[PDB]
Order: sequence, then structure tokens, then C-alpha cells
Amino acid sequence: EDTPLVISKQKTEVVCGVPTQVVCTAFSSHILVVVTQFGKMGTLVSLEPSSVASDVSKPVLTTKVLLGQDEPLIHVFAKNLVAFVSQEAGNRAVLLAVAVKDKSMEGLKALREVIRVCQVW
Amino acid sequence: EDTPLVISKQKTEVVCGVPTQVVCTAFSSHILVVVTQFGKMGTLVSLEPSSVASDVSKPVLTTKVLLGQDEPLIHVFAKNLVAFVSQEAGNRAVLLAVAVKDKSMEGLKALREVIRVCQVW
Ligand SMILES: [K+]
Ligand SMILES: [K+]
Repeated sequence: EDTPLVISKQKTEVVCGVPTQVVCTAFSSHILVVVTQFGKMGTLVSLEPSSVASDVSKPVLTTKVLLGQDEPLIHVFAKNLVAFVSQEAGNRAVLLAVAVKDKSMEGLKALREVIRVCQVW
Repeated sequence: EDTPLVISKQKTEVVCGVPTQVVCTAFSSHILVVVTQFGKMGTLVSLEPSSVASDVSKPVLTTKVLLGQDEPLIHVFAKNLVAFVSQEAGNRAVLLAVAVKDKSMEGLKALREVIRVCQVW
């Protein structure tokens, strides 16, 4: 027997032909989101609500690549993949591990649907 | 129903009076180890096998604090907590999320025992 201290949910789903496992875990000040294809951990991105820029209505979601190649697309993709998680979880920081080599709008929408199935906030 | 793509195991155990959840997940090039108390994600540390120093028998396990306060004890503690994971998993990198405020040798040994219960390598 076991009783978790934090809520986690996972789901394996095919996304644009690729089996993909999603895991979401709710910590008090972070949601950890894992999106893994082909057994790989991929790129680790922190998404931190930060000081407003021109729009004072909502925090800026600042991205940092912590592990893996720091290249510009993954920052933008990560924001579109999990900004909704941060927002819905009370403007909480998100730690994302993302291993998705072949990206598209169709795939992005499908990944967000799996993350929604794994909602823990 | 569901079928994971990566092996994960978790356990909640009391360690020196504190309920602690451990999760280990095996990716092809990383073991992700979560050690959480009080619902917190804590400090994120990467432990990367790296170029030898004076002892040529084994890689150096280089630590980097990726999220949380970068202070010297957590580097050393992290190495003693999960070096065995890296070694046993084929000198694999480890990504550690560790939220343990009150550290001791007794507690360190007990945490390693929980990580062993959650072996995924
Ligand atoms: K990948
Ligand atoms: K902590």
C-alpha cells in the first residue's frame, strides 16, 4: 500500500502518430509536467511568472532552458504548451521536461489535450 | 486503462519523523529522482557524469543547482544522496528535486533506502 503526498496523474496517448507519455505533478509552488517520446527526458524548461512588461494585466512567463540545447523555438513552444497550466494553477511556476522532436500546431493542440486529461490543479 | 512508456516507482515513507514521498523515473539518458516533504518541489540539481579529475577510474559527478537557492551544502548532499543511482544506472545523469530542510546522516541513509525501494534501473 501507499499514499502519495502530492497529486500526480499520467497518460500515454498517441500524438501525431507518436506514443507520448504525459505526467503532471502538483507541488505547492510548481507544476511538474513531463512530456516524453521515445523514452527520452528531452529539454528541461523552467517557466516562471515574472515582472510585468507592457501588459500589466498578467505576469510575464519567463523561460529558461535548464538542461538540453538552448535554442529559441523551445522557449516559444514551451510557453504555448503549458502557459495554461501556469495560469489555471494560480500563476504557478511550471517545470517542463519535453521530448518532442517533430512539432506542429496539430501536435501542440493534441499535447495540451493530454495535459488537460492529467490536470492536477 | 494506461501503459507507461517509462518505468516509474514511488513510495511515501517517514524519514526522521517527516513524511516523505520519493519518485524515481527512468529515461534513456537520465534518472529523475523526486524527494518531497511538505508538498514542496524544493531545489532542482543536475548531477552529470563528467571528465575525470585526479581519479581516472570513475567519472566526476558534477552538480549544478538549476532552481532554488544555490548554496554549497546541497551540492554535497545531493551527491551523497544519488551518486549510487547514477553509478548503478550505468553512469547515467540524474535530475534531483529535493525538498528536505533538516538534514542528517541518519536521514540521508533512510532517504537512500527509500530511493532503493523505488529502483527503476
Ligand atoms: K527528444
Ligand atoms: K523544502
